Amino acid sequence: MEKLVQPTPLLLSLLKSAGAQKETFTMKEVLYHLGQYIMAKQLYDEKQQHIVHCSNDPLGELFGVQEFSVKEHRRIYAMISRNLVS
Ligand SMILES: CC1=N[C@@](C)(c2ccc(Cl)cc2)[C@@](C)(c2ccc(Cl)cc2)N1C(=O)N1CCN(CCCS(C)(=O)=O)CC1
Repeated sequence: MEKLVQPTPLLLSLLKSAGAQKETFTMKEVLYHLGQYIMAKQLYDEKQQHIVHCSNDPLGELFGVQEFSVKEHRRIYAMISRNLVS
């Protein structure tokens, strides 16, 4: 079986805000809902479509960054791991 992960309170609140309805997830599911949140809040750069702007959004505090690229997968996994129950 795939390992299920357990978001800490802030990340959990974001994921539910995007439509998640449980407390544990596969990493694929966490990433899906995070992607939905980003799309819904229109955080993508208009011209460089892989760039996500967080400086005006609570996601910035959650991840601890001002911008990131969706191509930086190791970085995104790291940002999520800091917000999982160990
Ligand atoms: C762009 C994109 N890549 C994904 C698959 C991704 C999977 C894993 C990892 Cl580590 C990183 C990225 C994902 C799911 C995502 C997931 C999490 C985050 Cl933080 C951002 C994006 N994603 C996504 O949600 N979207 C939103 C933007 N859409 C843009 C479509 C427009 S077009 C012209 O390209 O058809 C499609 C992809």
